Amino acid sequence: MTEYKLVVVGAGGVGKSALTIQLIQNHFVDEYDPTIEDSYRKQVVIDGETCLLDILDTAGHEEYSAMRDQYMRTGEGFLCVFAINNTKSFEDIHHYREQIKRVKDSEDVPMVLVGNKCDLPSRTVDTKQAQDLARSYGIPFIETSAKTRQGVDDAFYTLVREIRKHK
Ligand SMILES: COc1cccc(-c2cccc3c2O[C@H](CNC(=O)c2ccc(OCCN(C)C)cc2)CO3)n1
Ligand SMILES: Nc1nc2c(ncn2[C@@H]2O[C@H](COP(=O)(O)OP(=O)(O)NP(=O)(O)O)[C@@H](O)[C@H]2O)c(=O)[nH]1
Ligand SMILES: [Mg+2]
Repeated sequence: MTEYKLVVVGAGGVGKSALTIQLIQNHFVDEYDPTIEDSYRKQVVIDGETCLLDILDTAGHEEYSAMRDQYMRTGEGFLCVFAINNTKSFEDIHHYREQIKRVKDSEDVPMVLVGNKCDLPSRTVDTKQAQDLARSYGIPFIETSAKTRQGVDDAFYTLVREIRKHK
């Protein structure tokens, strides 16, 4: 079956691990254990093609490393995640897109913008703002909650569909 290498990126605390663990294990993690680098694997069927998702879950709180750039170079597509209750994480998205475009050395990298924590009442980033940012990058936007499971499959499966279009 076909293999897709997906990297989940974004600011500390936005829910990159919670999203991934919700996808793999059908489990919400309540505790906040910061990530350095963790990898996961899942077989799924998307649009009738059976495929193997290799998912790399990154750190938020991370300076420069040559190691960070190796795994971003091998990654075929990226979930750029922010939290809808944290405007700074949304502003940081543009930094992640630049970091990616630099290491891949391309304008046209498969990406999906993910607004996580949509279950929380303390919304500070508007759906319309995030849609406009996504439209400006020519990429999809998906609102998710690792807690309710809303959008989780959609986020990963949409990224795979983006990788297919690109090749
Ligand atoms: C066995 O394959 C798996 C399993 C789970 C996740 C991933 C995965 C997902 C997203 C991005 C990834 C991934 O692993 C890739 C392979 N793993 C690596 O650890 C890796 C090995 C060598 C690298 O250098 C690249 C070229 N040259 C120096 C050898 C770089 C990385 C790294 O990027 N791959
Ligand atoms: N209410 C709510 N909480 C969430 C959601 N997603 C993650 N969280 C919470 O946010 C905290 C951070 O989750 P985590 O997955 O650790 O975020 P992260 O981006 O992996 N952090 P890091 O980059 O430091 O590894 C956790 O306590 C978790 O319960 C969500 O959709 N809703
Ligand atoms: Mg994490």
